[PDB]
Amino acid sequence: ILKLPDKYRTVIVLKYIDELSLIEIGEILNIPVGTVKTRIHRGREALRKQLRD
DNA sequence: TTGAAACCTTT
DNA sequence: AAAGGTTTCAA
Repeated sequence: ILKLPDKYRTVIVLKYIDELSLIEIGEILNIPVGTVKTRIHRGREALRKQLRD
């Protein structure tokens, strides 16, 4: 329902839709898991704020 | 305001 | 215990 930065949205699409794990999102995107956590947290809070149109 | 490990909580 | 979320830090 919302288009934000490209970084935020990628990981929410990845983990929620195909139930992509965090190590999965990482090892496949070749990026640290902590980073997956931060991208997911901020994709969420950005949806929250911009779910109120 | 990014990337990332530490650090709590949920499963 | 391991995955999932959060708070915090340095660049």
